[PDB]
Amino acid sequence: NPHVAVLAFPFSTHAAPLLAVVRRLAAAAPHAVFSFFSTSQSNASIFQCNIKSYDISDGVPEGYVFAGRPQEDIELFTRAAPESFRQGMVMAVAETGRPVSCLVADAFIWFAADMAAEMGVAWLPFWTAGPNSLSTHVYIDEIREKIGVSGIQGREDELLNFIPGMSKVRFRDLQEGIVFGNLNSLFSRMLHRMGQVLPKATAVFINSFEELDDSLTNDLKSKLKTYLNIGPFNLITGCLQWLKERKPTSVVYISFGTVTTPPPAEVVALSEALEASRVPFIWSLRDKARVHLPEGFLEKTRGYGMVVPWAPQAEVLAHEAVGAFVTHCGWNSLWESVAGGVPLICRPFFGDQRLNGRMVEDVLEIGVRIEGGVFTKSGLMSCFDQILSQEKGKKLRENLRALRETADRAVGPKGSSTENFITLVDLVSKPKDV
Ligand SMILES: O=c1ccn([C@@H]2O[C@H](COP(=O)(O)OP(=O)(O)O)[C@@H](O)[C@H]2O)c(=O)[nH]1
Repeated sequence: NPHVAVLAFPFSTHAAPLLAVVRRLAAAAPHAVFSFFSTSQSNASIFQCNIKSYDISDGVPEGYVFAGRPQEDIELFTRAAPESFRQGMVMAVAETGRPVSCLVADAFIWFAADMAAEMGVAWLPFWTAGPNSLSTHVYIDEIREKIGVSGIQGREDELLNFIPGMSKVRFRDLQEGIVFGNLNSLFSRMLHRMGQVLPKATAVFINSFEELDDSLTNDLKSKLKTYLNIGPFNLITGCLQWLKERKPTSVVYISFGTVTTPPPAEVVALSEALEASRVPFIWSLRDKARVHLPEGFLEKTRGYGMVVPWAPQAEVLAHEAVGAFVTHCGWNSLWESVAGGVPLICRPFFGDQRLNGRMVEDVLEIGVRIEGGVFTKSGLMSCFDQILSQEKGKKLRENLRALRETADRAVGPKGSSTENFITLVDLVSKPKDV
């Protein structure tokens, strides 16, 4: 009888959505036991009696002094991860007296495919982001072949139209590690390999819906053995008190997810735009970053806006008082804004965020871009006006309503995501081959 090993990626918003799916799987397959592996800090943060969490090593050696490189924690985790997860799984097998029958893992868990092969079990990677970024990873060699790896200077606005479903994607929209950025880094090489091995998975599953882009869906089904859209998850499953008192569609919510803050000059520009427009606001800003706020900003905005280290974001976005979302365009944030019917103001930083920005602005038309890709005072005030007071916002809100309805049908009875989820339950329910 099944024992599903679940290997979480413990940085950014990766472990939470994975746990979210595992909970649905555990309810759907009550006879299967689920062992959820992440770091202790990740597990404490994110946490069905058939699920048990196991803390695995963060990969940091006992006396280690950090160099202070960016994503040094991520490198240390990744290098040790194969062995960290192995030791966790040994523990879980011993506790349950059940061999692992299925390996579910974040697609960023490098070597999960090899671990599953060695154990003789199915590999079911979860892509936590959008099919746009899934597509470009799976086509990394073709993209590199076509564009080259010596840079894109003078070609930033050229179109990725040779890749199915990517006609609106520009060269500059690509993730770091594809054709620009540090192509030789550990993160780049691992991502490169991931893209190459994903076609060998039993099934790749994703928090999205097929009808988001039928051509992209068809293309990915052609590149992968089995490809299963099972979302949007969020349509399946004092901030609020303050919002209660605000006019409909009048509040700007600002957040950059779990690991990103804009640079100090952009923190300033945002504070100036909020002040000059006097737009009511809730700004999720790391407390440490408050040092970058201009003297007097908090005092002058106290009567109409709040700066908090953490907001109940999905609930805020669902609140009738919210009229716009200034976002880094992370995948989970985008779908929560769609659930709430709130137009985006896009300021992507890295990873898949530019692709998501492009999707929002140019494909779905549910948000606006910031001219220059950086916060300026006047640029932000224009976005606030366009969305909150002008016809553009009315159109974006209409686009959001139609998009949400499609998404809702995908997760309804007989929906594409509902049917795909049945397929995935069937896969994780399968005992280990004899
Ligand atoms: O103040 C905050 C900031 C973010 N989030 C949650 O953090 C997640 C951000 O996910 P995303 O994919 O957008 O960005 P990431 O954190 O991975 O960069 C979302 O579920 C947000 O609702 C939140 O609850 N409160």
